[PDB]
Amino acid sequence: RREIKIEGDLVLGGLFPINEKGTGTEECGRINEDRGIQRLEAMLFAIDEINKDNYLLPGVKLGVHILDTCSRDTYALEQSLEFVRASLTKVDPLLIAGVIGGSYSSVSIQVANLLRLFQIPQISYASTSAKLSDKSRYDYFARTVPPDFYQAKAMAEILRFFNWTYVSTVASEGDYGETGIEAFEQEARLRNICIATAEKVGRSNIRKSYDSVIRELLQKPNARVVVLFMRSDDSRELIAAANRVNASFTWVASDGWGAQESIVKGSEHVAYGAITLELASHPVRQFDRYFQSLNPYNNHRNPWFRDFWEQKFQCSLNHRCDKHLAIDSSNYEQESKIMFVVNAVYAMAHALHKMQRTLCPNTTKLCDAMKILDGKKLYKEYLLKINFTAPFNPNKGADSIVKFDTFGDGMGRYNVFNLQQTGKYSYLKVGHWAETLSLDVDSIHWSRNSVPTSQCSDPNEMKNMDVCCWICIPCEPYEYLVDEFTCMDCGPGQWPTADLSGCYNLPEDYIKWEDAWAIGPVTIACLGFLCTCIVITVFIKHNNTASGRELCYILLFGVSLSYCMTFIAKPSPVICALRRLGLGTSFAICYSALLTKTNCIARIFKNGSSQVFICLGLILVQIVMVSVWLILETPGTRRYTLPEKRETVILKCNVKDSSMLISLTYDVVLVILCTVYAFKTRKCFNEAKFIGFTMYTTCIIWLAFLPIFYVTSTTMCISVSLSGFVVLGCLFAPKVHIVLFQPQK
Amino acid sequence: RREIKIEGDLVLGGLFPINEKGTGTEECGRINEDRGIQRLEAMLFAIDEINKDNYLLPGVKLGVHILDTCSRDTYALEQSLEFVRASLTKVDPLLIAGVIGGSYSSVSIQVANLLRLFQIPQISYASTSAKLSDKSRYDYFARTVPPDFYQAKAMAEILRFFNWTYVSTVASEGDYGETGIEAFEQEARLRNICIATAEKVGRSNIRKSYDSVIRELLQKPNARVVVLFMRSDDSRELIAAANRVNASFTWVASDGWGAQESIVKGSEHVAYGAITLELASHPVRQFDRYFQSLNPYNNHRNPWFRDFWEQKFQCSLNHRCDKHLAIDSSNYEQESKIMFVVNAVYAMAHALHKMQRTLCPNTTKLCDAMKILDGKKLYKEYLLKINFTAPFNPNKGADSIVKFDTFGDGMGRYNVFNLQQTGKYSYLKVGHWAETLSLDVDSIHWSRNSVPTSQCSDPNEMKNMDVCCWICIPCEPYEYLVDEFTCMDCGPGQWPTADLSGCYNLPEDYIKWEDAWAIGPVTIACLGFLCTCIVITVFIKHNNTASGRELCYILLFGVSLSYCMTFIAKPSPVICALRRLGLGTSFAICYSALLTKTNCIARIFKNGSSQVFICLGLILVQIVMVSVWLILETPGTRRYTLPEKRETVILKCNVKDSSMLISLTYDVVLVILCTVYAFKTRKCFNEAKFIGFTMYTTCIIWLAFLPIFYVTSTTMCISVSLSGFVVLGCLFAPKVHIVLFQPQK
Ligand SMILES: N[C@@]1(C(=O)O)CO[C@@H]2[C@@H](C(=O)O)[C@@H]21
Ligand SMILES: N[C@@]1(C(=O)O)CO[C@@H]2[C@@H](C(=O)O)[C@@H]21
Ligand SMILES: [Ca+2]
Ligand SMILES: [Ca+2]
Ligand SMILES: [Ca+2]
Ligand SMILES: [Ca+2]
Repeated sequence: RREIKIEGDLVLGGLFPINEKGTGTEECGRINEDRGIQRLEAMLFAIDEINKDNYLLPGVKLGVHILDTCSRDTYALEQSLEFVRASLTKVDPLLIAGVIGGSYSSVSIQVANLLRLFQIPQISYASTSAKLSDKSRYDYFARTVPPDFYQAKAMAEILRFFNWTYVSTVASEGDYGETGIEAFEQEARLRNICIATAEKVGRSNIRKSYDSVIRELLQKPNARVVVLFMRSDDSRELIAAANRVNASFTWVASDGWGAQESIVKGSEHVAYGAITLELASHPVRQFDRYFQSLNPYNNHRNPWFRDFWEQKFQCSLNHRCDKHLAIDSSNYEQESKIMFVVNAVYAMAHALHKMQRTLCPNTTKLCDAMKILDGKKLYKEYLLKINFTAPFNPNKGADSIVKFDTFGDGMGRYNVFNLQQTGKYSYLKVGHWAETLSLDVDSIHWSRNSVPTSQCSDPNEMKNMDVCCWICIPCEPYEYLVDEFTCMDCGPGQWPTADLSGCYNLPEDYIKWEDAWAIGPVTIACLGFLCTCIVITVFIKHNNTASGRELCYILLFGVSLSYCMTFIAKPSPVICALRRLGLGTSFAICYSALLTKTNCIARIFKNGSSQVFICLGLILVQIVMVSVWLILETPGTRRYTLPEKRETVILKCNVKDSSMLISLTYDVVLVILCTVYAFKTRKCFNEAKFIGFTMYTTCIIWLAFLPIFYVTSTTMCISVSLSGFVVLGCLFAPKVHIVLFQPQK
Repeated sequence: RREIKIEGDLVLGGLFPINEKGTGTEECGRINEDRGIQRLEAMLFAIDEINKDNYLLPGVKLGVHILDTCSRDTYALEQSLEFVRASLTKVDPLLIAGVIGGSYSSVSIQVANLLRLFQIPQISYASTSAKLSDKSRYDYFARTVPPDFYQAKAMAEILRFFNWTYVSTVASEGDYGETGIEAFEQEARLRNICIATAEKVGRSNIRKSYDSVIRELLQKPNARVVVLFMRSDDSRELIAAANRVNASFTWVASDGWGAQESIVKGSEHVAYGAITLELASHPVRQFDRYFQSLNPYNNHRNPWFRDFWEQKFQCSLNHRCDKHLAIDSSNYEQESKIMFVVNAVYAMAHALHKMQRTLCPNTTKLCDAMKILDGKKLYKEYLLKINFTAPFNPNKGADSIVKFDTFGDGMGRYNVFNLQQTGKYSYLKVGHWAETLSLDVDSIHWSRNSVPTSQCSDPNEMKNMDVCCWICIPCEPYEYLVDEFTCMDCGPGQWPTADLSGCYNLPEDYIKWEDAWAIGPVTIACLGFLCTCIVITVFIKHNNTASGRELCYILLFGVSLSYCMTFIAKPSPVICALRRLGLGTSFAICYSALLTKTNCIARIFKNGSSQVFICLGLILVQIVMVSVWLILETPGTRRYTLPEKRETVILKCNVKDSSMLISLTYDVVLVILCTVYAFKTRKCFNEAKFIGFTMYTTCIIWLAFLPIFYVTSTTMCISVSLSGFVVLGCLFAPKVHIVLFQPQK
C-alpha cells in the first residue's frame, strides 16, 4: 500500500528493488542502499528534467506510479496488478503508458508475461538475460543493456588469454543464473576448456547451506579459479562461507558481483585479487549534485527515504543528527547503472513525443487521437526505432547514442575490474571488451603474488589420453617419440639424444658396426707381448753366429704380431671375403715356413719328397692366390648385433670381420695351417719330438680358441687376444725350433 | 471465446490441453485425442455422477467453467483471467470455488502464481514436478500424483539392476525437463553411474533441429542406452529424427513418453524394445460405457467434439458417415490418467461437503455463511486433510484411498513397460516400483536380442584410473598384482601362476637355488666317458700280469668319475664348507697317489726323502682332516642368482655349491693337488718326462677350467663338464704312468 503517486497528463510505472529480500517468513528485509534508493531517485531526477524541457513534450506533463518489488517475482506480480486494474474492467482511471522494468531477470520475465496481455510497452534497465530476446514470446519488451550472450564470451576469453583450462563453476538459481552458465559452457567447448565441477546455490530444495559447495570446490585442488554467475545476495554469502573455512581461490565473477564495495565487507582477504566484469558506463555529473542536496526534511515525496536515512547513519528520528551533514563525497559514490536508468526514461519520452508530433501536428497538447493509446503502434512503430544522443553525457564516442536493435537490446561492451589494497581496499579497471578482449596484465594484483595456473594434468616421455587430462609415460632409450603422443621404436645403432623426436647420433658401434676407439689402447698393451716375441725371435736369429729357412719361419712368427695388430690395410680388414683369405694366409704362412723347415731340408727319409713339398706349398699358394684375388673389398665391418641396444664393438680401428666372412675365414685359416700339422702328425728323430711337442700345444691352443671363435662381446676382444695368444703359442714353437739346434757355435 | 459454461450453485474451473500446440505463428494446431478430449469428458462424467449423488452435496448443484490451454503457459494465463475477473473488481458475478489444474508442469506453475493472489485452491492431475512442493511459494497447490523426486529414483535403479554405468541423457525444456534431469544426476552419483553426454531440446534458442542431438548421441558409441526426460511433443520428433538416420539405441523414458501407441506411429522399428515408466493406475470401467455412447448429435454441450469426430474418422460434416459406428473397442482404449482426473474432482466435492456440514448443520442448502467463501479455510483446514475411498474403483489395496500428505502430493508408485511385437506392436507391463524395484527380466524383448551393455572401458594386467574409465595395462611375469589396481613386483625364485594376486610356484631354481632335474640326464651322458676311464684304468691294471701304489693312483683317477658324479652324500654336496673341503680332498687324493708314486718308491736320489714324503702327505691329511671335520652341513645349494628371473640351475640332483663356498673350495682343491705338481716341477729320468709331459697338460687344462671356474649359466654345466674333463685329463696322466712301465711281462 506504500507507493509514490504524482498525477499528470501521462503516467509512467516503475519497479525497483527498494527493499532487500526478507530473511524468513517476513516479506522483505532491510533497505537496498545502492541498487535501491539511488536508482529510484534517478527516475525521479529524470522526470523533473523532462518536465523542465521545452523540445521534449512541452505541452503534456509526465506522471509517475512507482512501486517496490522487494526482490521477489511473486511480490512483483502482486504489485503489478495496479497497472492493469483500470484497463481490465471498462464496461459499466489511471492508464499506464509504459513500465520501467525491474532489475532482476526473474522479475522482468514475470511481469513481461502479464503486461503483454494488455499491450503495455516495457523497457528494463540492468536486466541481462539471453532468453528475454525471444520476441515470439516477449513481443512488448526492450532494454538498454546488452544480453548475457556477450558476457559469456568476455569471460571465456579471459580464461583463454591466461592458460586457465581446468576451472570450476558456481551458478545461482532463477533465470540470470542457469541461462548465464548454460551459455558459458558452450563458449568453453570452442576453446577446449574443461569444467572440474558445476554447483548451484539458492534458497529452496538445493541443499548447500553455502558450505557443501565450498567443500566441493576444495575436492579438486587442481582448479584454482572459480567462475561465478550469481546474484548480489549469494555473492555475499559464499564469500562469508569461504572466510570461515579460511579457503582462498581467484574469483572470476560476472556483473552480478559487479564492482560493489559492500559484498566484500568484513571478509576482504578472501576476495583480494578478484577479477570481475561490469557494464561500460560513465557517471552522470548532474545526478551527484541532486542526490547530495537531499535530506529527510525537504524530501517529503519519498516515503522510503526515512528508513534509508537512519540505516545509512545509524541514527533515529541508537542515538537520536539534526546538524548532521547530508550526503556528500565522504560517504557516497554513484552506482554504475544510473546512466542506463536515465536512458530508459528518456526512451519513453522521445517515443511518446514522436507520437504527439504525428497524431496531433496542430497542437502541443493532447489531441483527441491520444484519448486511447495504441500499445502496439507505440511499441512496434515508434519505440523500437528511436535514435537520439544520450542526455547529460558529453560526446564520448559511439556509446553516446541511445538505440535499440532488431531484438530490442543494447550494445555488448564491458569492463574488467580487480580488487586491490593500498589497508584500505578498492577496485581498479584493468581491462575492456568491445568484441575483442584488450586487458593490461602488468597492473593486476594477483591473489598469491603470481599468475595462477589451473590445468588438469602436468606437462622424452609419451603422453596419451577429454582434452585436458593426460598421463606422462616415459619410454626406454631405444624408442623415439614419433609424435608428442607416441614413442614406438628407434634405430639399431643410432642413439637418440635430448628430445627423442627422431633417432640421432648414428652409432658406429651397433654390433653389426664396430665402434672401436678402445681396442687400439688394448692393442698397444697387447703389442708389447707381440714385440717380445719379435724381440725374442731377433735374439734367436743373432745366436746363429738351412739358415735362411729358419729366418723365414721367424718371419712368419714375427708376422703374427703384425697380423695380430692388423687383425690392416683398412680400419676393418676382416670385411670382405679377401680379408678373411688374407688373414688366413698369414696363419698358414707361419705354418708353411715351419712345415717347409720340418722335412723339406731334412734329407729325404724311427719307422715313422719333391711331390709332397710341391703339394704342401700348392695349398698355401692357392690360399694366398685366393687372398690375392680379394685385394679389393678388403675393408668392412664385423656383424655381432645382439638384442642389447648399446653394442659398440670395441676393437682396434673399429670392429671389422665381415660378419660371417670372418667365421669362415677363421676356420679356413686353421685348415691352411692344419696341412702342415697333419703332415707332421704322421710320424708316430729328436726334431720330430720337438715338432710333435709343439704340435701337441697347438691342438690345445686351438681348443681354447674354439670357445673364443664362437664367443664375442670384451669377449670378442678376449677372443681377439686368444688369436694373438695363438700366434704367441706358435712363437713358442719357434722357441722349440731354436732348441732343435746345437750350442757352442 | 470458446468454452463450456454450465451454471450452478457452485462453479468449478478446469484447464485441459484440448488443442495441440501450433506449428508456427498459429496459436494451437490439431486436436489432442487422448490427453485432450478424453480427459475433458472425464471431468464432465464425474460432475454428472456427483449431481446424481445423495450423500455428496445433495442440496447444492455443481457448475463448471472449462477452458483450453493449447499446451502453452502464455495462452493459459490469458484464459485464466476469467476465473479472477469477477473477484478483482467488487466495489461500485461467477465466483470460482476451485480450479482443476493443468496437465503440463509449466502451465500449472504459471497459473498457481496468479491464483495464489486470490486464495483459490487448485488440484492438478498429471503434473509431476519437484519444485511444485515448495509450499513457501505455492501455498494453494495440491495434486493427486507423486512428484518427480520418485521418478528419478525408479530409473536410477533400473540402470543399476542391469550394469549400465555409461549412459547419455536427453532432456526437454520447461520445468518438467530440467528439474527432472537435475534430480536424476544426483541419484546417479550415489550409484557410481557416469553420464556420457547431456543434451537439451525445445523450440527457441537451443539449436538442435533434432538432428544435432542424434549425431551427438552417435559420437559416443560406448553408451548404448539413452535416458529421456521429455514431453510428448519432443518424443515423437526425436524418434522420427532417429528413423531418418536409421540409428538404433535402447530407450529408457519417463512418463512423458508413457505408454502411448501414437508416439511411435510410422517409426516403430527405431523404438522396438524400449523401456518406459508410467504411473500406477486402474481403468475406470464406468467411464468406458459413457464414452462409447457419444456421437456428434447428442453431445451438444461439447463445442470441440465436432473437430474431434472428423479428425478421428477422416470424415466431414474428404468423404462426407451417418450410419458410421460410434466409439467402440475396435478403435478406442482408455488413457492411463483418467483415474487421477476423476479423483481430483471428488477432492473438491468432499472438501466442500465437509464445509457445508460444519458451517450449515441445520440445512442441506447454501446457508448465508457460504455467501463469501474463505479460500484459506477451505484449503488449509478442509481440503488438505481429506480421506475417502476412491469411487468407481473396487478395493485394490492401499491405492484405493485418496489422500494428500504434508506437501499436498501423492504416493510414489510406478510401472515398467516394454514395447514388443507379435507385425502388430503393443506394450506389456514387465515391472513395478513401490519403494523397491521389482521387475521380471525373462519376458523382456530386447532391441538386439541380447541384454545391452554400456560401460566406459572394457575389463594378469593392472588397471588404474572418474569411476567408470580405466586403462588395462599388463605387467611383466616378474611382478604380481598386489591389488586389482597395482602390480609392483614378485618373488625371486617363485614363478606366479594364473592370476598374479600373489607370488606362487616356489621355484627350486632361482640362481641361488638349483632347479636341477636335467643335469642328471647330462650326468648320465657324461658318466659314459667317466666309465671309459674306469674301464680303461681297469684294463691297465689287468696288464700287470710298487704294484699297490699304481692301483692306488688308479683309484684316485677312478674316484674322479665318482667325484664328478657327486660334484654326493646329499643332492647338493657342494653346500657347506665341508663339502668344498670334501671335494677338494678328492682332487688332491688323485694327485697325492700320483705324487707318492713319483718319488716315494723311486729309490732316494740328471742333475735335477722321508721328511719330504711326510710333509707332502701331511698337506693331504690336513685337507682331508678339514673336510672330515665338515661332515655335517654337507648339503646345500649353489648361489648363481642373475638379473634374469628364470634362473633354474640345471644340475644333477639340483645345483649345490654353497655359493662362494664352492669358489673357495675349487681354488683350495687346486692348491692341494698343486703341491704334487709343484714338487715334480723341480726336476728341470724317462719317468720324469712322462710326469713332466703330463704336468704340462695339467697346467693347460687348469687354464681352460679357469674361465669355466668363473663362468656359470649350461655354462655352469659346461663348466661342470670342464671339471669332469680335468679328471679325464688327469686320467690321461695315468695312461702316461702305464706308459712308464715295461712290456713283455
Ligand atoms: N545482471 C543482473 C540481473 O538481474 O540480470 C544480476 O543481478 C543484478 C541486477 C542489477 O544490477 O540491478 C543485475
Ligand atoms: N509428467 C508430464 C508433466 O507435464 O508434468 C510430462 O508430460 C505429460 C503430462 C500428462 O501426462 O498429461 C505429464
Ligand atoms: Ca526487481
Ligand atoms: Ca534472477
Ligand atoms: Ca495444460
Ligand atoms: Ca513442461
